[PDB]
Amino acid sequence: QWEAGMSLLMALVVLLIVAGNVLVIAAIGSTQRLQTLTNLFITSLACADLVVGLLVVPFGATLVVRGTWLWGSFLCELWTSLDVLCVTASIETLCVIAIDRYLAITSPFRYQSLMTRARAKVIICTVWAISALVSFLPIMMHWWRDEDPQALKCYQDPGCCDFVTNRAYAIASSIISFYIPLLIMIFVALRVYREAKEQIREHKALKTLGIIMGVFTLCWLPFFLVNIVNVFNRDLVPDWLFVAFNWLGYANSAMNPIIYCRSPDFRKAFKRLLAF
Amino acid sequence: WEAGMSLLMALVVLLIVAGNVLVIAAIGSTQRLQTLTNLFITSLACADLVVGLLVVPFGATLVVRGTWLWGSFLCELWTSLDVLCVTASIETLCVIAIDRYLAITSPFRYQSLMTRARAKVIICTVWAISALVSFLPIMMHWWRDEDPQALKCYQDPGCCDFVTNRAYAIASSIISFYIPLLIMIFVALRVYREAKEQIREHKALKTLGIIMGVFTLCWLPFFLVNIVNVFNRDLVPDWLFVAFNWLGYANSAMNPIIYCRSPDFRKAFKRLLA
Ligand SMILES: CC(C)(C)NC[C@H](O)COc1cccc2c1CC(C#N)=N2
Ligand SMILES: CC(C)(C)NC[C@H](O)COc1cccc2c1CC(C#N)=N2
Ligand SMILES: CCCCCCCCS[C@@H]1O[C@H](CO)[C@@H](O)[C@H](O)[C@H]1O
Ligand SMILES: CCCCCCCCS[C@@H]1O[C@H](CO)[C@@H](O)[C@H](O)[C@H]1O
Ligand SMILES: CCCCCCCCS[C@@H]1O[C@H](CO)[C@@H](O)[C@H](O)[C@H]1O
Ligand SMILES: CCCCCCCCS[C@@H]1O[C@H](CO)[C@@H](O)[C@H](O)[C@H]1O
Ligand SMILES: CCCCCCCCS[C@@H]1O[C@H](CO)[C@@H](O)[C@H](O)[C@H]1O
Ligand SMILES: CCCCCCCCCC
Ligand code: NA
Ligand code: NA
Repeated sequence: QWEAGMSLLMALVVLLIVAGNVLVIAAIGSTQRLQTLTNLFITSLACADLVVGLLVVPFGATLVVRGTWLWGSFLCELWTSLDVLCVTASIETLCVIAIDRYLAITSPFRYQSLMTRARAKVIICTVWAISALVSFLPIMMHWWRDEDPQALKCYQDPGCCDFVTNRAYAIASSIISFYIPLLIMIFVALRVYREAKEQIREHKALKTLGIIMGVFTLCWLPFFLVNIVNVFNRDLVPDWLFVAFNWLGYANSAMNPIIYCRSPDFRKAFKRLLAF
Repeated sequence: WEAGMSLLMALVVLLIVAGNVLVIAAIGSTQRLQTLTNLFITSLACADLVVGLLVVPFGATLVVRGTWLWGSFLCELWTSLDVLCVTASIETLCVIAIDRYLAITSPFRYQSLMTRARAKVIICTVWAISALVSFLPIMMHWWRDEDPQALKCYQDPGCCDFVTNRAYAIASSIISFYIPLLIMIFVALRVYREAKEQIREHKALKTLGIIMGVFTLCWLPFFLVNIVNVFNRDLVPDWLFVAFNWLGYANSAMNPIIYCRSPDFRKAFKRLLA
């Protein structure tokens, strides 16, 4: 009945993630004072955290509690597709956020005229399409599959939902969905910092964004590191820690609304909807 | 430059096809030219073979007759292949840089991991990724714009203009060209710093460098005016687009020339030519 306490903490995180990110989306929707361009990209980020609290983690919980997949081969693949799309769309969006800031800070005039809200939406949409293209389709086209006896065994057990991939796909996709967008964000972000210094409230906002980014990297990097190591030497790091780290990635989805508590704005808008 | 340019243009199809067919055959004869690096060179020559046999010949009928003569589907397949090949090339050049850099700083781990079977896997992974970001948005019509101008071009089968929306135009460019480019350069610069700090291998590295420089010089213009049409669609004249685009095609004819720098290819080109 260890199953019962697990369904309690699990149910609890789903609550954090879902409540916190609905609060964000609603606060920004409420105040137009809170409606800036930056916050448009933040909403995009919130939505990807929502999908996780609503779809990814719920089914993911059953998998960890029962050590087996109850939902069938098709939903297994679908679930996996969704999981990957959400992490790709996050880091891709954090990228945009950084580059957006770096442009506003260096080219303030050429920035205001070119950058409206209709375009940020067009940009958000393009990140989700790019994210769908590089991480949803391939999984749904079955390119991730291995040829190994053990792999084929898994693909035929509706109870097995191990993301057992071929090594080509393991490298290509971690680089393409995570590493590249990560490097880019790290670089562009560093630059924004130097610029902000060569300029010394706006900074508190810039710092919050850096924190959002830094926590993202800490929460997900262990998993993508372990991912590559595995490609080289399959039995050098224990399956359970593989799972531990992926859950650290999932938990990130609840840290954002928490971090936004640094703001007076977000602090006075968080308490208007919770009724105080 | 006008007599010169004119001759080159009357010779490109021949120059690209015969020259790349020739690179392929040389690498496949002289087992002394059979090395990991040269397998990537071969992938690079197939990208070029395809440009020489499918892309350029049909593009020639278009620029000359002034109209698309083959139907709207062949038009969208054509644009597809054209996008594929640029994408596969610059990705393959990326892999060639990373491969060399790694063969030069971790040579043991390099000799132990990198094999021919492995390299082939890497080639196909690259071609796969390339069809993904080039064929697939075309088959889902993600490239299409809403403008009546664009719309009349979609009805005219005799019109094969690649009129795309701004979202697509920027994204497909960042993804097919600029990112792979930025990586290839940062990596090639690292490899230069290593080959330097380290002093016939440097002659083979200098050719790889020339291949990567000429590729950049040949395509960067076309992608620059491509970002410019995004800002203002009237700010740059069609003729300048055609020229820059053909500058890039002509790139498919340069490589075999450049390899004549090596004595092995030269030797082997001459054997092959009776
Ligand atoms: C239960 C599973 C394993 C589905 N969790 C997936 C993880 O949340 C997201 O992991 C990934 C995200 C993007 C790209 C990826 C990736 C894993 C691999 C691999 N090879 N490539
Ligand atoms: C005649 C046409 C116009 C068909 N030539 C296409 C060009 O050779 C290939 O250009 C491209 C290569 C890769 C990615 C690209 C791209 C053009 C765009 C755009 N937007 N995205
Ligand atoms: C982010 C998307 C990454 C996609 C990577 C796809 C990799 C396929 S590898 C390789 O392809 C060959 C066919 O071309 C098959 O014959 C081999 O059996 C297979 O192992
Ligand atoms: C996306 C990139 C985000 C970059 C964020 C930079 C935030 C800088 S806060 C600033 O830092 C100074 C030291 O540099 C301190 O002395 C100040 O007291 C403090 O207010
Ligand atoms: C590997 C194929 C690359 C094709 C590039 C051009 C795609 C044009 S859209 C494509 O046109 C077909 C014919 O109309 C339809 O049958 C398909 O459903 C549709 O998606
Ligand atoms: C690597 C290339 C990425 C391109 C990403 C997708 C396009 C974002 S804009 C949008 O996409 C539609 C639906 O597909 C078109 O029908 C519309 O007219 C167009 O305005
Ligand atoms: C990515 C593969 C190509 C990286 C760049 C390779 C070519 C330059 S190496 C460089 O060439 C010089 C002459 O120009 C020599 O004098 C130096 O000793 C040597 O170190
Ligand atoms: C604009 C955000 C950058 C995401 C690029 C995706 C990487 C694919 C290139 C190989
Ligand atoms: Na299964
Ligand atoms: Na047409």
